[PDB]
Amino acid sequence: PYVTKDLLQAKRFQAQTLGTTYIYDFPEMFRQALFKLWGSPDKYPKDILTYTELVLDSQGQLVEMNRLPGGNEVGMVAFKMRFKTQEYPEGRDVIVIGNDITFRIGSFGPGEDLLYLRASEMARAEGIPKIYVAANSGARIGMAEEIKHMFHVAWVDPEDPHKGFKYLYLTPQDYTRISSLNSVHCKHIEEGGESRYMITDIIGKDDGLGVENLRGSGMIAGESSLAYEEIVTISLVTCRAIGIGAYLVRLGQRVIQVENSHIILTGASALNKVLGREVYTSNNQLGGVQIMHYNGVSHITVPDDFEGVYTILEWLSYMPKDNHSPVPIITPTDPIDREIEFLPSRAPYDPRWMLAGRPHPTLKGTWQSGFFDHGSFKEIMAPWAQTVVTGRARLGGIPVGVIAVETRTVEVAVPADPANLDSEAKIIQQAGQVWFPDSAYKTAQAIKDFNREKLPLMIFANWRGFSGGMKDMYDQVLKFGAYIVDGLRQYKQPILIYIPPYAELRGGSWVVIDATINPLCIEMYADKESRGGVLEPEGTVEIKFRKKDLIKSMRRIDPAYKKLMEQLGEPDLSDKDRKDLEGRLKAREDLLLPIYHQVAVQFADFHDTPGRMLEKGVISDILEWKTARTFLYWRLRRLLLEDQVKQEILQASGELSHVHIQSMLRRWFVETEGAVKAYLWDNNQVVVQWLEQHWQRSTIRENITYLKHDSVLKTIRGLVEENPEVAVDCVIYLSQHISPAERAQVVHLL
Amino acid sequence: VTKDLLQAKRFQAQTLGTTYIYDFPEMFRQALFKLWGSPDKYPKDILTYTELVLDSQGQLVEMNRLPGGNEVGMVAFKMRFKTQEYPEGRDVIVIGNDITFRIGSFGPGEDLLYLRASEMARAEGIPKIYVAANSGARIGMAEEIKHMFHVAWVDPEDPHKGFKYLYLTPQDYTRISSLNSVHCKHIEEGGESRYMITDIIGKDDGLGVENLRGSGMIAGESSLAYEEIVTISLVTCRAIGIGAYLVRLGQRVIQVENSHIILTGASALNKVLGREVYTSNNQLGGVQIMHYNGVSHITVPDDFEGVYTILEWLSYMPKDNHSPVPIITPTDPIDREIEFLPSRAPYDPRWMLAGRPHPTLKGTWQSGFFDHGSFKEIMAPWAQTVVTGRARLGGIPVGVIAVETRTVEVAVPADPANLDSEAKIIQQAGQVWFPDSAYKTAQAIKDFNREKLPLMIFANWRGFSGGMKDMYDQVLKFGAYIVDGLRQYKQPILIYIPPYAELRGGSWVVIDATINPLCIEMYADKESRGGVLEPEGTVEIKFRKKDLIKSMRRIDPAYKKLMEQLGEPDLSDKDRKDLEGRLKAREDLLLPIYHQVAVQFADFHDTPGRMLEKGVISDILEWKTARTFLYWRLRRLLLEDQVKQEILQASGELSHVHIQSMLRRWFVETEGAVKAYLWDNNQVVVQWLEQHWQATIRENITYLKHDSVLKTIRGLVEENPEVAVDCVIYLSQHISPAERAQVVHLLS
Ligand SMILES: O=C(c1c2ccccc2cc2ccccc12)N1CCC(N2CCC[C@@H](C(=O)N3CCOCC3)C2)CC1
Ligand SMILES: O=C(c1c2ccccc2cc2ccccc12)N1CCC(N2CCC[C@@H](C(=O)N3CCOCC3)C2)CC1
Repeated sequence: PYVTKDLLQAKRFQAQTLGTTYIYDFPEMFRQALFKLWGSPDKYPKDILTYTELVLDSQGQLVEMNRLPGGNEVGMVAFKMRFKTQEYPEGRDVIVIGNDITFRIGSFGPGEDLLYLRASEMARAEGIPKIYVAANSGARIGMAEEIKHMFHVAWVDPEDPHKGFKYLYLTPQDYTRISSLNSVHCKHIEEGGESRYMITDIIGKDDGLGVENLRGSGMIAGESSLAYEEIVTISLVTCRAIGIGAYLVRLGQRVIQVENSHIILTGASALNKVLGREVYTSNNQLGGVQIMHYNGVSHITVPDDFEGVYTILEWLSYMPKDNHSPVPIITPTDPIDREIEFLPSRAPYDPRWMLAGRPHPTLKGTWQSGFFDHGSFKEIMAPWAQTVVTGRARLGGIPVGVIAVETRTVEVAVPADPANLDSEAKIIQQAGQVWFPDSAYKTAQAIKDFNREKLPLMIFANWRGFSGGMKDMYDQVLKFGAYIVDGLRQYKQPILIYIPPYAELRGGSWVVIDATINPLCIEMYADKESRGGVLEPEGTVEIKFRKKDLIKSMRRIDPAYKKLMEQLGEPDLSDKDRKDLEGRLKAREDLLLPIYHQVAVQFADFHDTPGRMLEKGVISDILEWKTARTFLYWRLRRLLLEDQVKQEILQASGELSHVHIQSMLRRWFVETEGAVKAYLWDNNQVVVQWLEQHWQRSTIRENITYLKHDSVLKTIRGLVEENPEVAVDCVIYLSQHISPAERAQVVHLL
Repeated sequence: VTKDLLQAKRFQAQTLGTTYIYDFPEMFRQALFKLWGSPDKYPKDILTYTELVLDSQGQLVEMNRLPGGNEVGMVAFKMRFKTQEYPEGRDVIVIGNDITFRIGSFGPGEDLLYLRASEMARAEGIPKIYVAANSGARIGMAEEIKHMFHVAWVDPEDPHKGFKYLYLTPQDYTRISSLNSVHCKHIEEGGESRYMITDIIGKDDGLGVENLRGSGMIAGESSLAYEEIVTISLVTCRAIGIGAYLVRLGQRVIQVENSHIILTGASALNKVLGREVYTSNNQLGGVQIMHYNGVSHITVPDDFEGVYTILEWLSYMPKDNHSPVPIITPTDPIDREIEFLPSRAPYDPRWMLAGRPHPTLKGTWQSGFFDHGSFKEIMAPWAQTVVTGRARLGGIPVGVIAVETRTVEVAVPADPANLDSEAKIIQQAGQVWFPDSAYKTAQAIKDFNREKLPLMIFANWRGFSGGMKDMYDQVLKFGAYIVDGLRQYKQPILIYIPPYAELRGGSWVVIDATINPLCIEMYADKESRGGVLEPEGTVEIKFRKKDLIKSMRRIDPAYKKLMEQLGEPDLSDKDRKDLEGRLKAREDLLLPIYHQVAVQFADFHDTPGRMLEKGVISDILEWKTARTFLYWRLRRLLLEDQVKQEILQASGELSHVHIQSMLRRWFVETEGAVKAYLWDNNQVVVQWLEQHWQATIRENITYLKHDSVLKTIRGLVEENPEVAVDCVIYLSQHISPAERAQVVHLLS
C-alpha cells in the first residue's frame, strides 16, 4: 500500500530538505558509484549490482524479498547487496542497515532496534561487511497520552496554588476505563471522605515510551561492539547521529561523516537549557566535522552522500570479500620492478610524498613515484594526531595498512571552550618523529582497526621516542604507548616494519615495535641510510663517554698532550716548570675538549648503524630505498602465501607446532625440488613461483590430505582411550553409514 | 661476604630509598604477620619460598642459596604464603630488579630472567608480582675501539678545522679482525694505509639495539601476562623506560612516594629543551602525576606498606586463574540492614559503600552496604566523578563501581615547559560520565574482569558529558569502551540503582543487561528512578505551553469560570478586553505551577514500577534489605556459573538454554514439582547446590559426556568418510572378545 506520487515523492522531498538521501535511493547510489569505479559504459559488466531487502517477518526473523521501495513497518531498512567490483568480478556480498529518517525523525524504537539486530547478526553469520547509514534522532521518547488528560490534582490549598499539590489522582469513573488496560498504578485513597485513585506509577497502554527503548539501544549497542571484532564495519553519517545513533557509529570505528552533519549525545538546545545560559550555538558546534574529523572519531569527511557511498566502496576495495577470504591482490598497472623516484632526506618532508609520491618539482607533467602503487594510498584520520600518518595502500596490487611518521613540526589548534569565557583557542607545537598521547592512540587505533580488516601492515618507522615531559605524562602517554604493544601482539597478519633513508628508531619507540612482540608476524628492516639505538648519539656520549674519557682520548691521540710525559715521567719539581705545565696542559685540554666531544658523538653514531643491527640480529636484512619496493613486494607476497598454507590448511588439520610447521613446509620444498636446489628457499621470488605450483596432484595439498586424515586417527584414539565406555556403542554408529561391501569385511574380522 | 656483600648492598639499597631485592621475602613474611593480626592467629608455615635462577640452557631452575650472588641484574622467587582465604597456602611468582647490580639496568640476561619467570607465572596460572627499581634498557659502547681509534683530521695542528673520518691502524686492526668488533673500509691517506671505521659492533654483548629487542620481548610477554593471570606491580625507587612500560602493561600498580615512573629524565629533557625547565624526575612521573592520572592505582609511604597492599589486593583475587573467587566466612553478618541512607541531596558515595562515623552518637558506626572494613579504593584521585575499588559482600569478594554526587574539583597542574600555562581548577558535575570517568570505569571493568571477580555497579548517572570540550576530548570513544568491557565480562555483573539514584539516557545504554545477558542482572531501588530523559526534559519536549494551557482549561476553576463569561458574547469591548486580560493574568500565574505538575506527571513514568512492568529490571529492591537479598543472589549466581561454566560445560557444548532449563529440571526432579517454585528462592537454591554437587549430581553430567563424545566422533566421520573404514578396523583392537560377539550379532 505504498503509492509513488503520494508516498515516494513526499518521502524523498522530506529527506532532500533534511539534507540527506531517502533510504531506498541508496541501493541505486551504490549502482552509480560502481559505474564510476569502472570508468566507462564500454568497460561495464552484466550485473554491476544485485540487491534484496531484508524484512522482519511476523516471528521477528529476516526474510529476503524485493518488494517495491517504501512501505516499511519500522523506521529502519536493511538490504543484502552484491556488487561486481574489480577485486571480485563475480561479486562480493555486503549488508547495509540504515534509518528511515522520514519515519519518526529516525527515532529508535524496539522494532527498529530488532531489525538492526538481525541485520547485524546475519552480517556476522556470513562474515561479510556491515555498512550502517546513520541518519537518526536517538532513542524514542514518549508519555502516557491516554492518561495525560485524565489526571486530577490534589492541591494543598485550592485558593493558593503557589502552595503546591499533594498528589495526582483519577476518579473511579476515570480509573474504570484505564483499569483493565494496566496503564496506571495507583493507591485507592479516601481524602475528604471521597474516593480517589492516587497515581503511584504510569505505564501507558502504548509500547516504546521509555526505559524499554534504552534497553533496546544497549542491545544493538552491544551487538555493534561484537561485530567490530568479527566482520568489516563501515559507517556513514549523513544528516545526524544522536546518542544510540552516535554510539553505533563509533563502535563500528570506521566512519565517513558528511559535512552538513553532526555526531552528538545531547544537543545544544538541550545543553543550553540545563546550564542556564546561551552556551552553545549549534549542534554542529558540538559534534560537527570540525570536531569529530579533528579528534579521530570520523576517519574521513565527504561533501555529500554520494561521495560517502563512493568512499565506502573505495574502502571495501582493500578489504577481503569476507572474514575467511584473503586480501584481494590485483594485477597492478604500476610496475613492481621499478625504483622509487622520491628520496627522503635529512631535510624534513611530508611522509605522504614517500608513500604516494608527488609532482616532480623540476619538471612539467612528470610525477615523482613514491613507495606504493601510484594512486593507491588513501589516508584516514588525517587532521587528528598529525604526528603520525595512517591509511591504506597497494604494493604490487597487494592491499596493506600503512603507518608513516611526520618529520615536520606540526601545529594543532585546540578550540576555546564555549562554556568558559575565561578560555581561548590555543595552538600547540608537536615535534616530528615523536609519539604523543594522540599519535600513540591513533597509531594503536590504526593497528586495532587494520587487523580486523585482515590487512597486512607496513610501518615506515621513524620515531625518536615517546614525549616524556610533565604535561604529556599527565595526559597518559604511557597508557597509549602500551596499547601499541597490545595491538601488534594481537596482530595476525604479516607486519613489515621498515626504517627509511635518514630515518631513525630510538629507545622506547623501538621497544613497542620490536619483532619479538609478534615473532610470527613482524619483520624489521633498516635502510642503508637509517639509524637506531637506545639513546641518540649526543646522549650516549653524555652518559657513556664523559670528560674523563675524553681527556684520556687526548692523552693517547693528540701528540701535544705528551706534555703529560714531560709532566710526570722526568722527576723535576719546581713551582715554575711543574706549575707552568700544570696550567699549560689544562690550556690544551680546554682547546681540544669540544672537538673531541664531536669525535665522541661520531664514535657513538658508528654503533647505531644498520651494519650493527643486522650483526646483532635485530633487523632481518638491510635494504636500499631505490630497490626497496621490489624487495618488500616479493617478501610480502611470499609471507602471505606461506601464511595461507600454514594457518588456512596445515594448522586447520594437524594442530601441530609452529616451529614444526615452518620446518615441514621447507621439508617439502627440499624434498620435491631436491637438496641441490635447497638454497633457493631463501630467494623470495622463486619461492612464490614454486608456491603457486601447489596453491594456485598438488604437491602440497596431497600432503595436507595425509595430515588431516592421520590427525583424525589420533583424535578418535584419544577419546576412546579416555572414554573406553563408548567404543562398544560407537562401532554400531559407524556401521550405519560404512559400506555394505566393507560391512561384511568388519563383520568377519572381529 | 656477609659484611662486605650483604651489609654493603643493603646500605647501597638504603641510600637509594628502597629495599635490597633479597630482603623482600622477609617483608612478605612481616607483611603476612600484620595481615593475620595477632601472633596467636598466625598459621603453621606462613611463608615458604625458593629462588628462581637461569641455567646453562636458559631455563629456570629453583634453588635455595645465600643472597647476593645473583649473576644478572634481576631476581625472582616462587613463594607460597598462607592467607585467610587460603589457609593451606597460595602460590605467586615475585620478580624484581636489583638496583644494586648495575643501576638496575636491563640487559639481555636480566630480560631473559623476567621472560622465563613470567612465562612460568602464566604456565601455572598464578599471579606475577613485579618490583620496579631500575634504570631502563642498558646502554654501552665498544670499549676496545674506544681505546684504539685514531682521528683523521682535516689539519693536524688545528683540530678545529674538523675531521674527515675515524680509523684503525692496520696493526690495530689485526688484533680485532677475528673478534668482529668493527667493520671498516681500507683507505690510503698520503700513502699511509688506514682502516676507516664504517660500523662499530663491539666484542662484549649487550651494548645497544639488542637491549631494545630484549625490552620489546618482555613488554610483549607483559602485555600477554595481563590477559592470562593477575599482575601487580610496585615502583619503589624508579621505573625507567622499559621499566615504566612493564609497570603499566601489568596495569595494577602500587607507587611508593618519593619514587617516579618516567621515560626520559628531567636532566635529559632540560638539555634537549634548552632551559632548566624541570626540577625533578618526580615532577615528570612522581606520585603527584601518576596517582592523579590513573597509572598508579594506589600510593604507599614505604616498601613495607607496599608489600602489604600486594597481599591486600591478592586477598580479593583467586589463588590462580582456574580457581573460583575466594569466599570467606564474614564477621559482619549478612542479615543486618544498611544504616547509611543515601540522601536525595548529594553525599559521599563511599559512605553507602563502607559506612561512616555515626554523626549523632559517641563511637557508633553507621553501616554501609558492604562488609565492614572490606572496601578498599583504587584510582581515588583520578576521574573522581566515579569511584572504583574492591569490597566484600558476606565475604564474597567483588569489584565495585560507584558514582559521585557532590561536585568534583580537579586541580590540573601547570606545565613547566609551557610559559603560558598556569595551574587550573576544573569543576566536574556529579552523576555524569566524562572522558576520564568513562575511561576509569572501563579500565576498572577490564582490570577486574581479569581478576575473575564479580562486578557490582551502584549506578547513578544522568548521562555522558556532552558539549564541545568533552566531545572534542573524545568522550564518545571512552563511553563506547564501557560497552566493550561489560560485553566481554565473564563473571556476574549486578547493577543496582540505589535509593534516590537515577539511570538515564546514554548512561542506561552503555550499562544495559542485553549487552551481556548471561552475566548482567539489573535492579532498581523502590526510591530509584530511570528513563530516557530527565523529567524536566521530558516535559520540555512532550508537555509544552499549549498543553499546560489545555490542562488549566480542564482543571482550574478560576480559569474555567473566566472562559464561561466570554462565552456569552453580548458585552462591551471593555468587558471583552478585560476578561481577556484577566484570563492571560490567570495563565501567567499558573504556568510555573502547572509546569511543576507536568514534571511530576513525567516523573511517574520514570518509576521502578514501570521498569519492572516493561521488564528492563530483574526486581525492585529495598535498601534496608538490599544487602541480604543481593548476597544470596550473588552467591547463587556464582555457584550456578561454577557448575555450568566449569563442570557442566566441559562435557557438552550445548547452548545456555539447556544449561539453565536442565539445572532447574534437575532441581525439580530431586525436590518434587510441588517444591518447584523455590527455584526462584536464592537461598534454598544455594543450599541445594552445595548439599548435592559440592558435597543427577555427576550422574547426569557423566551421561552428557557419552552423547557429546559420540556426537563429536560422528561429525569427524560425517566430515571425512576417508577415516571411516580405517577407524572401524583400528577399533577391532579396542573392543572386547566378549564384546566382539556382542557387536557381531548386533551388526549382522
Ligand atoms: O639521547 C638523548 C639525549 C640527548 C639528545 C639530544 C641532545 C642532548 C641529549 C642529552 C642527553 C643527556 C642524557 C641522556 C640522553 C640525552 N635523549 C634525550 C631526549 C630523548 N627524547 C626522545 C623522545 C623525544 C624527545 C622528548 O622526549 N621530547 C620532545 C618533545 O617534547 C617532549 C620531550 C627527546 C631522546 C634521548
Ligand atoms: O532531560 C534532559 C533535559 C534537561 C535535564 C535537566 C534540566 C533541564 C533539561 C532540559 C532539557 C531540555 C530538552 C531536552 C532535555 C532536557 N537532559 C538533557 C541533558 C542531558 N545531559 C546528561 C549528562 C549531564 C548533562 C551534561 O551533558 N552536562 C553536565 C554538566 O557539564 C556540562 C554537560 C546533561 C541529560 C538529559
